Amino acid sequence: MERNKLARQIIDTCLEMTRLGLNQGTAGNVSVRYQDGMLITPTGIPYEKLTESHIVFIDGNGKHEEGKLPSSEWRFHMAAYQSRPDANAVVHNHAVHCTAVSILNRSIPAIHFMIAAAGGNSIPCAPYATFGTRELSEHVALALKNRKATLLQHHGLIACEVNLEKALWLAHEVEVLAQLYLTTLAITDPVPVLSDEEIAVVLEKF
Amino acid sequence: MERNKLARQIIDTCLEMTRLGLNQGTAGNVSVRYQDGMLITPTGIPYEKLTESHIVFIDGNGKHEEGKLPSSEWRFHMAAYQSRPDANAVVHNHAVHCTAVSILNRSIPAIHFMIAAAGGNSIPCAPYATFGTRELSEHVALALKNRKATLLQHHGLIACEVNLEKALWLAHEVEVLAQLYLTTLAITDPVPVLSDEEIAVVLEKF
Amino acid sequence: MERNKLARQIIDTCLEMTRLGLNQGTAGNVSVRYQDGMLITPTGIPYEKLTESHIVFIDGNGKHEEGKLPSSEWRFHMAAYQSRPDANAVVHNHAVHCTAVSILNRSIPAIHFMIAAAGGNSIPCAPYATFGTRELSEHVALALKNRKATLLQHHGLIACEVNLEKALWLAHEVEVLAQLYLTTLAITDPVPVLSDEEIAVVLEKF
Amino acid sequence: MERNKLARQIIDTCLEMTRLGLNQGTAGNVSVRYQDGMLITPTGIPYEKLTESHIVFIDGNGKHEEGKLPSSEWRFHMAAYQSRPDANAVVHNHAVHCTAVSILNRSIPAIHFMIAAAGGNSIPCAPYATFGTRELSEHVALALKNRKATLLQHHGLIACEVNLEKALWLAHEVEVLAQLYLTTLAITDPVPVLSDEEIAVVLEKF
Ligand SMILES: [Zn+2]
Ligand SMILES: [Zn+2]
Ligand SMILES: [Zn+2]
Ligand SMILES: [Zn+2]
Repeated sequence: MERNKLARQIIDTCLEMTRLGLNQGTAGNVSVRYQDGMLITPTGIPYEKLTESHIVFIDGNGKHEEGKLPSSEWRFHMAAYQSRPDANAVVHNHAVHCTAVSILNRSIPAIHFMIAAAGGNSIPCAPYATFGTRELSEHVALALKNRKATLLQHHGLIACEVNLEKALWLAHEVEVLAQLYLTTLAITDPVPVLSDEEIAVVLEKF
Repeated sequence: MERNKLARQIIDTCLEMTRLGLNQGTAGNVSVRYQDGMLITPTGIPYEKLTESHIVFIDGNGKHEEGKLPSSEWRFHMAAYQSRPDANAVVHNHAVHCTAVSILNRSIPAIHFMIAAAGGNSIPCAPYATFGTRELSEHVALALKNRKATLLQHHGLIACEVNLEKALWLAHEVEVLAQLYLTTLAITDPVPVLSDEEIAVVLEKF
Repeated sequence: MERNKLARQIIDTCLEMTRLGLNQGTAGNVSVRYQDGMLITPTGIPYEKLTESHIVFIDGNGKHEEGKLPSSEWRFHMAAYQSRPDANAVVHNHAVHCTAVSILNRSIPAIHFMIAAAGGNSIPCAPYATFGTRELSEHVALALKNRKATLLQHHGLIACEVNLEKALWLAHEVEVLAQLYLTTLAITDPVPVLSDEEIAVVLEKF
Repeated sequence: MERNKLARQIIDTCLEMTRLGLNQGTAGNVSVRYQDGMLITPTGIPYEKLTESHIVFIDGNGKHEEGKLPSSEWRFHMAAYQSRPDANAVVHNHAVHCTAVSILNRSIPAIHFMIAAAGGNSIPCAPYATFGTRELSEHVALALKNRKATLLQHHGLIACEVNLEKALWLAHEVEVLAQLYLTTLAITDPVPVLSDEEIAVVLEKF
């Protein structure tokens, strides 16, 4: 539970996201809850040139470490932590299927029972606002009130969970649900869904 | 034909499924026929942290080993074994193309002659029922009466065969047929099929 | 130009086809022109368990080596060699995009100038006939009269060239053209094409 | 800033392009600004057989080194350098999504805010002209006047930037935008876009 271990895990999560096809280029950012704020990836540096010392600490007031530049999207990581006290890790990426659904501005409905992993019968899509702004942060905090993941219109995905391993797992599951949704929407609209009654049973079972 | 070899093979099949793109996250479960019951993967543990000792024995009465938690979908593995005496291995996964077809609730018709690998002129789609229930098990046992693989509505795929190698091979072939089906359904509906007469010739040749 | 080198190359081509995503399971078969007949992969054996001694010699009369079982599709390899004297290697696979186009029973028209690599302004699609039959062989020999590659209705692809390296390269290029065709056909039908006059210029330049 | 280092980087960029799924077969060509002309990949040689000595120097007059054959598409690399003085590296490939959009002859509109990486609110599509001709070069020089990347009708993509690392990164980002565009166009046409006012804010922020 010390900084160098948590930074190591952040880096490993970045690399694994790229392995899984969820992150291309420099698009993702990952953070963990730490002391009074968080540890987050820096802006600009390619994932594969990332060393432990590159990880940035931002306190609870938004002041970041001396000599480092945090991800340009750090504000919605801090909004996630303040909106969901149980969240200890946040994964953000621009995964292609999730992002295509965000362009249509649709929520993902209950086309598969694994949608319950995010907390309910849907994956919401928060309205567009310029990256890095307060307005974006507010939409995100509202979307995560009762869901562990949300799409961001014309942008990508945010997933949060109790640790990095589970946050990555959820993010990967939402990209699969997005891919299922787009593949079936091309054939039929609307796509068959499971009823609220059936999702209620699955949620209890989880 | 001893437990440690069979457990080793189960684990290798899990890893290979992930290699092939058939399994994401923690979704699949694999089993083999053993003594009076079966050996199956455990619930929860990520595939890459799986060791031989993690594999769970469930007898013919449904009693599982002390100190282990079997896959939460073990009941339809036991239903497969009871419905098909010739089956010695069962692979279950949530492969994306198969699962998208299961959302449409369609059987895969004979769009390619390799559909005969599963025993007939189609890959059926068994109706939805909550995972882990007796109701689900019954649909699966009925769908496998005359087929070696079946889709499961809003869920995924089950394939069974004489050994793990062949069961994985079949599962991969059904995911390819599913992908062929979705790709052509987006262009034309209905999709051209081979006649029953032609499938009858291919079945004899196999 | 001895047997063990050519067998080594066949095996390497099988492995590389799988690397490229052109071959799944046990579907492909590869051959090279040799002495009075050909060297071809065997039936059944998985690509990764293939050793030099597994490669099968079939003479010009169709008699195969003692103790080995040649690919079950060897007849259309022999038809390719007899129809195209310049062909020294044949690659056959069930690549997913090519096969989806073969299900629609469409030729691939000149949607990109690389279609000229196969010899003209199209990739034909030969009519369906049961695998391994004389009827299939005849369609293939007719389709390859003026083209180096052909789709096979409800089945897959055959590509031939002066050596294995070029035959694999062509097969991969046709799978890309197939993918381009399906992706654009989902959006608009018919798909824009280059005129015959423009393909004529590209053919001269190659 | 010597030739052997720059050639090494060109080769590494070729290999990485193939790693990323942007380049299949022998289709791409990469160059860097050097002395009075450029260093470019040769024609024909497969990427994996490329050694430092294979890289070709072409001066500012179009004269290439003795004993080497430059890429057959070198003219539009030289046109890019003359049209954009700030460009120091050029990546060209036939990436499948970009190329499918080029077949439709559509520009990619602002469906995601990362479109601003190429300089504006769109990725243009330059009209078709035979590869290697002066006519093609002219369309490319006009398309790159106010954009760092362009699609080429019925052909592929060109991206330019201050160094190879950034040029590859841009090329990969445009392939993602192309994939986003095709995936959403199959569902709805036209696809929702961000307004010019919103792209103007994102451009300032970058
Ligand atoms: Zn973002
Ligand atoms: Zn399941
Ligand atoms: Zn075949
Ligand atoms: Zn080109």
